Amino acid sequence: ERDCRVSSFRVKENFDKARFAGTWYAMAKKDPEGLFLQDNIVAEFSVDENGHMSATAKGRVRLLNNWDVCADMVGTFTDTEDPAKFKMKYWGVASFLQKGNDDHWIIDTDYETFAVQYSCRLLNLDGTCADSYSFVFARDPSGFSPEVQKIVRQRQEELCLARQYRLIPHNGYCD
Ligand SMILES: CC1=C(/C=C/C(C)=C/C=C/C(C)=C/CO)C(C)(C)CCC1
Repeated sequence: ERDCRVSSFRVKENFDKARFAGTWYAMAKKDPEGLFLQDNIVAEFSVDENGHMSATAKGRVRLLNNWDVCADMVGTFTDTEDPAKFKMKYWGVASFLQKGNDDHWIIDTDYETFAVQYSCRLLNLDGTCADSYSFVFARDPSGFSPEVQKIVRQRQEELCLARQYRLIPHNGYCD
């Protein structure tokens, strides 16, 4: 079989938090259960002088009563024994936005053009993920390069998530 156990998933070696800092445009995503960022998603990663990584994220989202809003989210990352695996505590500027603590894994990135992120929120008893999400980020809010598309596809197929992503519009609803 292709291994879909979360524990077997390869992640970015020698992940470099400082290099990852800056603006990342979410170009594609795979959604988890329940409420989630819908579109117009742009993240801003930062790393302080003590190496603590954090990020803000903007995106459009509809609230359980379908109502629409621009979310301003904030996340702070706790390092683990794996440099590419973090715990991300997050919340919104607005009190009504979802809060939580998610795995945040950098599956792959070249720091200059793309990144593939992943989070499993719930393990199946067989070790596969029961509830995941994943972002494909770009430094440039255009399309990738065929060459980069290939690499992202391979990563997506490592996560057992190939063919489960949707393209994300950007049209300044948030600005
Ligand atoms: C914080 C943040 C992230 C996740 C945001 C999430 C999970 C938003 C969910 C918002 C909801 C459900 C709002 C409605 O109440 C990602 C991974 C983009 C990276 C940058 C920082």
